[PDB]
Amino acid sequence: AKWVYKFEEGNASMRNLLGGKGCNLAEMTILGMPIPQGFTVTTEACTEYYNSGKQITQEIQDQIFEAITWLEELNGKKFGDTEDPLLVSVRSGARASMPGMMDTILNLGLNDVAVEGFAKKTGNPRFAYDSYRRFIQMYSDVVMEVPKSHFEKIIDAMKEEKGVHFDTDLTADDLKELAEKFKAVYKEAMNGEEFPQEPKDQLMGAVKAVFRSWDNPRAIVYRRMNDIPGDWGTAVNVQTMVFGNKGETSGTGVAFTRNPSTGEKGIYGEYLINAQGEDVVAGVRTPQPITQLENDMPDCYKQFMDLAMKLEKHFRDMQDMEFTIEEGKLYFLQTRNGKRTAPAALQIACDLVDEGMITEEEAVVRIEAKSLDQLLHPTFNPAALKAGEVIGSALPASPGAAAGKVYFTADEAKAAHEKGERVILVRLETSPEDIEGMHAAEGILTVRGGMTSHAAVVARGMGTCCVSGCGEIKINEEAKTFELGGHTFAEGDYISLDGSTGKIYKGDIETQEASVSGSFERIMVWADKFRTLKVRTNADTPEDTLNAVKLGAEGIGLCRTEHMFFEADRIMKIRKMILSDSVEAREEALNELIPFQKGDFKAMYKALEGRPMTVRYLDPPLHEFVPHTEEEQAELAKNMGLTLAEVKAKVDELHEFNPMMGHRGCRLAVTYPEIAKMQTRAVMEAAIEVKEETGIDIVPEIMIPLVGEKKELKFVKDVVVEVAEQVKKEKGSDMQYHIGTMIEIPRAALTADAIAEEAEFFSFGTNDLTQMTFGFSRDDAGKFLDSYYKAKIYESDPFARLDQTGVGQLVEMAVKKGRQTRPGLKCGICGEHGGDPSSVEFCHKVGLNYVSCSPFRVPIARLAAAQAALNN
Amino acid sequence: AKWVYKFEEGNASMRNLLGGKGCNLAEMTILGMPIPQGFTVTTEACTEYYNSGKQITQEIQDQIFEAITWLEELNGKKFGDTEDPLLVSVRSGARASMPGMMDTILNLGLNDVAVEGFAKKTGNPRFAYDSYRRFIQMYSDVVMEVPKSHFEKIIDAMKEEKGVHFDTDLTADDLKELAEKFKAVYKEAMNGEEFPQEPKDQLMGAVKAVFRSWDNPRAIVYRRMNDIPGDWGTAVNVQTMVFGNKGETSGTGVAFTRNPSTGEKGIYGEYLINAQGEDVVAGVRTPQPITQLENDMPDCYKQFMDLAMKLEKHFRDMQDMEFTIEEGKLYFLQTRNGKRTAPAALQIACDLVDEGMITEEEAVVRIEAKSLDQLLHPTFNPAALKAGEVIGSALPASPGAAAGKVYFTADEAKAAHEKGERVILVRLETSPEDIEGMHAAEGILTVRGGMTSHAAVVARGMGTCCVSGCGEIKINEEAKTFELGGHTFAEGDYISLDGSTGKIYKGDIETQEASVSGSFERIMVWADKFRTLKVRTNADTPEDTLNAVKLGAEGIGLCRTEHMFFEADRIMKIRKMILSDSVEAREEALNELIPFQKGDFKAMYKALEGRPMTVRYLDPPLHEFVPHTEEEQAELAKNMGLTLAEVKAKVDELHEFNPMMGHRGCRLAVTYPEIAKMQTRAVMEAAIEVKEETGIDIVPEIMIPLVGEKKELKFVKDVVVEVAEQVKKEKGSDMQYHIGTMIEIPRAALTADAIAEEAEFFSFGTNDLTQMTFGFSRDDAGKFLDSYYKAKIYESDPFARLDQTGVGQLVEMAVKKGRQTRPGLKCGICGEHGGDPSSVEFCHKVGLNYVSCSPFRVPIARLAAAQAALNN
Ligand SMILES: O=C(O)C(=O)CP(=O)(O)O
Ligand SMILES: O=C(O)C(=O)CP(=O)(O)O
Ligand SMILES: [Mg+2]
Ligand SMILES: [Mg+2]
Repeated sequence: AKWVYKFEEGNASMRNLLGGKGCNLAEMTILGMPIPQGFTVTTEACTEYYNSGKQITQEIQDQIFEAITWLEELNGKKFGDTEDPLLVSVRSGARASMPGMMDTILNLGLNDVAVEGFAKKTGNPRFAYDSYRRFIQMYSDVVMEVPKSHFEKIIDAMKEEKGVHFDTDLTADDLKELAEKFKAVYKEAMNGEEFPQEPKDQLMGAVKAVFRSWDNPRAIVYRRMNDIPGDWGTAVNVQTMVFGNKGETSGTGVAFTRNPSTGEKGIYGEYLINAQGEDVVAGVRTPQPITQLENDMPDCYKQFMDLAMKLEKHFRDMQDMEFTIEEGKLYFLQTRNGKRTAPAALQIACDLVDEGMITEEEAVVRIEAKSLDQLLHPTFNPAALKAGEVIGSALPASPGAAAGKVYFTADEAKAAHEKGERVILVRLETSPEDIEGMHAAEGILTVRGGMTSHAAVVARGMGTCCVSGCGEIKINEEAKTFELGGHTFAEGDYISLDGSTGKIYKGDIETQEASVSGSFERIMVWADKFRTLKVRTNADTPEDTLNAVKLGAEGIGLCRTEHMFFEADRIMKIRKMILSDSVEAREEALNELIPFQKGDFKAMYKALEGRPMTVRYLDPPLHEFVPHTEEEQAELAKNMGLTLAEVKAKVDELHEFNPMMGHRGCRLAVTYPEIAKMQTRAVMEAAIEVKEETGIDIVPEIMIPLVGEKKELKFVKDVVVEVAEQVKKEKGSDMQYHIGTMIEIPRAALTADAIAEEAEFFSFGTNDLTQMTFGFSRDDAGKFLDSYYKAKIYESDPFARLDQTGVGQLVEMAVKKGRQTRPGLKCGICGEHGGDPSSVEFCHKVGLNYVSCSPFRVPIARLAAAQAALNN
Repeated sequence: AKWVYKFEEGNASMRNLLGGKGCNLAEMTILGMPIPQGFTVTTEACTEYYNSGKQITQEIQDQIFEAITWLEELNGKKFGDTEDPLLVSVRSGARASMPGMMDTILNLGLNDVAVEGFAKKTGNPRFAYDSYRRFIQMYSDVVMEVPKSHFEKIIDAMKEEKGVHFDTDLTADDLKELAEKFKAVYKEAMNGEEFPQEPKDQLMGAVKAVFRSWDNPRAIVYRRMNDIPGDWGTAVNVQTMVFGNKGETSGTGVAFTRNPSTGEKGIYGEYLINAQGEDVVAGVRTPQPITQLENDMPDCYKQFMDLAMKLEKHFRDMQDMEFTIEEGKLYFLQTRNGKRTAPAALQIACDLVDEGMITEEEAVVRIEAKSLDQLLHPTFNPAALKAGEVIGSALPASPGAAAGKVYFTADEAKAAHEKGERVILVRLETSPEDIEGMHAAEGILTVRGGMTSHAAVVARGMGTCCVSGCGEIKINEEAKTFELGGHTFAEGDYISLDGSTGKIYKGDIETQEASVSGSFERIMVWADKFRTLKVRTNADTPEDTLNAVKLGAEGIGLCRTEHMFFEADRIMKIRKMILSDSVEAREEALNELIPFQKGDFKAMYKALEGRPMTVRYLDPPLHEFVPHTEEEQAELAKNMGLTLAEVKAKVDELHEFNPMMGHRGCRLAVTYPEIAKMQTRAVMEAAIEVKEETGIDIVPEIMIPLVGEKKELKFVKDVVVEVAEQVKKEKGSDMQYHIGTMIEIPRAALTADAIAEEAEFFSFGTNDLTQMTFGFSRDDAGKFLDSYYKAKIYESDPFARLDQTGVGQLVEMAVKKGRQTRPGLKCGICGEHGGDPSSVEFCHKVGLNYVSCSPFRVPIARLAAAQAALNN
């Protein structure tokens, strides 16, 4: 029992039960705002709908109808009544906001007779039939899936016959006619079934459609891109209708109390006089900037601006609002903390702080850590842009430099992107169904629609460039081409877009590295202030190190050493070592590498200036270094005075069934200690030296990969220590160094307390750990991961987001057991997860000392790290 | 009386009397630091030296010698005594720090006999003669002006004979010999006079040389580039010597408690074992990074690091220090708040704030507003730099992208720059004498010398790129060429330098617009927080407006309108107007301009979004718009069906003796009201429109230039109001607008109360005001301004720095009288002065409402504005 709540019965706290929209309608109601009345069917009733074989239980329906009685009475109007009908809107909303992915049905309750009593009661038939044909369309769209196309097609016919230019120029007779044409569609696509004439059937149809939709392939895919758990469900909000299409003193709009693309304080958005939401979003009649409404209706604007600032001070954050003016009276229909780009969240959280509205803690905790990846998106190269051939212009909906090949359907764009092409989605407008392809594109270019069109809002969300409403464009879906300014563009052709200026360019404009907004540096100073995790970087070179330190990296959590062996002037040393038959010949071969590698390391220690650096010993099997090309093998043979066949028999001998789990890492160091001794001499000779040259202290961190047994790490640790002590004696050095291990083999975590007896520190290599915990290679996982996503078996990609429940158990355990034998054991993480907020939060919570990610992701972890401290 | 103070007798407060160095030695002494003892001859004794015909008065000498007795006793050694001599250093220092411009003489007191007693008393003759030959050189340099060259030449001979590689490898016999060769120089350049053998003559000679030097052409020029008043004088510090050349456990160094180029926290600098200051600065023996000393002498380093952090916490700012270790004992010789680049001052003031050391007020007030011009210096274009042909590398002393033509003497570089060439000064090392040319160069490239060499420190000061110590270079002063890496560079050849990486490039590398450091945005938020002046920008286009708003411009204080008449598609309209003979023909001609100008203004109001914008009416005389080329006149005649002679007679008729003070501005609007009516119709039609399109309110600000009489402004104001009211009626607009005036004719300030009866706001055009107050055109002022600088008649350029005493009187008065007739009179400033800190402080103090400067200077005024509030 208790599946439905009146707006008055809830608040912003009951969000999990009401959903964002529901809890926000309740909250605004509580504040006494001109919020039309209604009720919310809870997220729990959604789960219940799912636990009852995808059917509305008897009790929920009783309660829906029961609340509808409550509305009828409040209003003095019978729901869908043939005489003076009560009409309602039905709007779906889950705990997490999903702008552009949810559903809205306006004017529900209308039928062949309720519309006449409606036209009679309002004395405005054009208005009654306008609403009824709007409901027929939205209901067919939302409840079934008749493509808006079939309706727009019908309305376009009628306007392009009655010799009309806008929807606004249609007769009540035309609308009356259109409504019959629209109903013919829903029927002419429903096994002959006719449009539901009963208001209750309409309401239950809309309700089950919302729940049903929660499991649409598009909602699934979307929730994973946004880390929304599927079991959250969605609530359904039912509200008494207010109409912005009753006439000239009526309208509807969508506003942001601050710019969601820049963060700049002030009202932002659009509206339309005489219209319903759909129209604004669709932009057929070009939306007016919200500021112009003060021109049209100063009075409602004054009231709206006050209510908007009251909503921002109250939620203590920028608000995304929706309102409708009905014959001169203002109503608010929604408000939610507005989605925004990274630049925007920083700028805003900083103004909110400076005005006394929120604390620095509230500001840091508020920002979506993941979005900071946007801050480093390459921006355009001024010279290049300047010489760029502007071919058109429009609304800069979402910021960013996009340059890519054009496609005309999300699927074609998503696919092209898979094949490694930068893409540009060009559409009349986008819809929920285009989501994945929108996620695959560099940028989005739309023909119609403004700042609050689907593409605009979904892109601000993704942090993806979008120029929308470029009415100059003429799309040719049939031929996959479009005409703008100077030419006709065919699929594949490059074009660039500047979502900051709204400018469109012919060709592929050059871009360079983004800089960094103050307020970025400010949030970072606030982030560093509360975070306890240190943040290190995965950097293999001097240049990546600087950029990384330049972003707050406090050192290096993973310096791979493979390139020091793979590079052109190196490869032959290891090949010669591989093809030798003597431990002495293996040594001489290896030793030739010392000058080159000691050089790489010096250069890293120079760039580091005392910061630490965890150096990873050789990770791949030997087979990776030998030539695979019969020709390349030929030449290896010629260089080492061997027969091609002899080389071939060596390459064949090094071959493995599963390279991922073969003779490599520590196991390779065990059979061939020479390799580690050599890497150790290169590391220590470089440190000592750079240290005698700068006076800046260094404490090398040597890390052994692919370890699963204490004694296994000890065999290698002993080799390295002997060489490090030797190099120290040759150079009269007191330098300290620490030899630790990677924890990336499940056994290593399970026996970490034993491993900790030898390892002076642990680094969690979570790509491997996850591969071995889950039992699969990332590279082969593609042929099924997707079926897993589609089927809901996984809601997150394990390679990108740390699997807390499983792999997370091994990381917690490793740290705990490791510290039982070595209390001050320092623990870091350097697999891909180290830069993922939730992953960085789990690490903070289980005690890691630091996380480590690629240069450009450092700000994300710094911010993630601070939130983890604050939130825990 | 009281011309000399012991270190113990003063403190950091007595700076004006002691000078920076003097007051700092006193302060460190007060803190009980290992500061060798001494006394300071005050800045007042310098003035006294000047008021006595440039002679040391009898009383000052008595007091100098008197203090020297105090030292002798403290030390138990007689000043210059033949047996156990007391030796002292003499160091000049004024109230304002002038790094690289002051004087230092070490080992003063040595003579032919005191050096033997010195060698005897220390049992180290090599050490005694080393010091004596150092004193001979420095004294000849400093007191006379024998070029270091004549000595380095002599020492190079001797080393390149005794087959030696360093100064350190010279025998006491060699030094004994060298000292005689050095003395021969001072004599062989002094009318046969021999080197002063009397310690007292040496001390008085050094003292008078310091005062004398305060009036050196190079000190003058330097003080103006740095706004140091000449009457401040300089003090002379006399200190008991500590020697870092006594041996292997002796040394000398210069450190910064934080990086003065980046601001990065931590010790920065260099030193040399067995040497005296000179050596470090000169970098013959490449200076060691200060961090390496912990390797050589951990004990003195530990003590030095503690003392350094005690000096920073105490002065509560980054410290520039100088120390000497004498046979294992550490002494500090100087400390001063360190000079630094803009990036560095921000970063630092921000860390100091975050550590609790200084308040945000103390941080803002501390930064040198003028230096922010550095923050917008174009930086290199990554692609360009990447493809750049690195030809050499060295120490990145001072940050910045420099690209220019190379020169080998400051004078050649300064001159070349006058002719508009970007320049690159390449020198073995720089000296005080190269200052102006260093000020003319894009960058500085030196052969020897490190982070604390002359070029390095003076450039950090100027905010100019410098790569120093590139020992690979081979300069050919004689042929004006240098060999580096791949080639031989000849005068004029382009080369670029990256003072951030120390890299040197062949050719002219492309640069783009700088970005902006957080901590910049942070100081700005702190600056805006305390500043009361608003800051507007001098911007004539959409693009300059954005950049300007992008930097904190709160609108526009001057939108010139000339280009709207000069541009290619405009010029003929005004030419036709000029050549018409009818007020009706003048109108029709003018009116053709309205669509083009209304267009420029719309675009400005679009970019402005409600910010204000003071629009300046047509400023130049008519003669400026007519063709001056007989050919161009020919074509004007052909276009207007006139004879070339007729056009010529019009151009001749519009000619003026002095265009600066002719028929223009308001006077032109009086005779030809048409012009202002037209500009008014373009302004108001654009505002109303952009306002009907955005709903964003606009309140046009129309400003009349070159006004000196109430009734004169009223004649024009009446014309504009009639047209503005008319345009408002044609468009049904309630738009408000304000008509004000420029105050740039002295009469206008003198009668400002009358002017204020008509003008709704005043803008101070200080280029004009200053021209008319001083009675000269800036363009012709060059043939004497310099003689004025050189002669001290002016210490500041009046066109760049507001003349407070004179022109400032007219600005104060204008505001005061203006507000007697119109209390809320809004006052701004838009001449060049609006972006000069001191100029912006005077404005704040006399009540302006806002200052207005070019886009890129806005941060300077924002910061200047905040300091003005805080400091007043
Ligand atoms: O995650 C791991 O197991 C790592 O070794 C780090 P990498 O895979 O990026 O080298
Ligand atoms: O300073 C003045 O007098 C001005 O009119 C501003 P400008 O000279 O830069 O136009
Ligand atoms: Mg691994
Ligand atoms: Mg002027």
